[PDB]
Amino acid sequence: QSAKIKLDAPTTRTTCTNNSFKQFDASFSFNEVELTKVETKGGTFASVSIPGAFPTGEVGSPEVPAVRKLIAVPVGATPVVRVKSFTEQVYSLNQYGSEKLMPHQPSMSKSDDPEKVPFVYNAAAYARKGFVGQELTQVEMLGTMRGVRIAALTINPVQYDVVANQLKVRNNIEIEVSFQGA
Amino acid sequence: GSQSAKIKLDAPTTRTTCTNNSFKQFDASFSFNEVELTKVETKGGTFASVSIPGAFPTGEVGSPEVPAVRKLIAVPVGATPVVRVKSFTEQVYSLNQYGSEKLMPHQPSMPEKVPFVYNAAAYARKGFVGQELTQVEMLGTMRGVRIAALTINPVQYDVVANQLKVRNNIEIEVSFQ
Repeated sequence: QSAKIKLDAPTTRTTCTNNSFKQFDASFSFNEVELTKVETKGGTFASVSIPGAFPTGEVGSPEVPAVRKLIAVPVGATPVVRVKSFTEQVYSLNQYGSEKLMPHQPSMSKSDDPEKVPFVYNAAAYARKGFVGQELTQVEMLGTMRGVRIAALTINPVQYDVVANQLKVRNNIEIEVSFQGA
Repeated sequence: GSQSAKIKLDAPTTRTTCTNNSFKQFDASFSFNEVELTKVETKGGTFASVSIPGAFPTGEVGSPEVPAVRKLIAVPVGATPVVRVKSFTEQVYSLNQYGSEKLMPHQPSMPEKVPFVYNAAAYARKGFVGQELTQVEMLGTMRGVRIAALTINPVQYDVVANQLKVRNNIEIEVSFQ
């Protein structure tokens, strides 16, 4: 079972338009978020995701979905993202259930019994008022693999107000990626 | 001879789209508005060089260079990416009207470290020569992320006829495991 919450875009689509050799435009749109109820050692929580996204957040704090795009970086270039535009809307989650977003759990240690792993829940973070989230865009050089320099372009469309149980979703995100060199 | 000849392709813009339906599957589309043809002076004579915006040169070393597009994708744990071609458009473009020079041969790497490589047998091959339209290669893992390279090969070349066969508006489905 899952609740589908419709967002202000007709489709979940990512586009890249190559406008020159050292520049491209990209656009990210999301038609919905999927909210699933998850049973845990700390209670029932909600888990919100977007198609092709991965969960992010500090260990013990509410998990939110982010999208990652991998790009090839030319030799001697630095990728620089410029945000052109986006839309933004708030979505109240209490109407679907009073459960808060699930807390982000630590990575699993291979030799551990999953049943005996202590559940991490930062009560102080769950009592903090106002919207919490990452910068909309991030660029990180990951390294070189088989002669290809790879960067990770991360898009963080979701902010969350745990006390109000509200999502703030940025959508129709238009960016320009420039490969700065000299 | 820096300014390229712009050959109009059968798509209004150079654009890549990814329509993410599920966590196990996404659709992608690749389109190209034009090919750029430049004349290049080399150790082995003057040759033509064809490119597409956002593409990189490919081909066997010593054989005609053709542009390909590479998309890097994150692969879920335990999954194998599998590509299915849904559709594409195709058109042939005669290059002799721009010049009789053939496409330049693909060089190994790159001042004088790398000698000039020219496979005369590759330049006598009749008919269209090129790679499969799509290829998937696991590159490895970097900072907890499994990375695959999805290569799209829109160009085939008939060196004797000096003609390009360009596949465009390429629609694919990528499924994980």
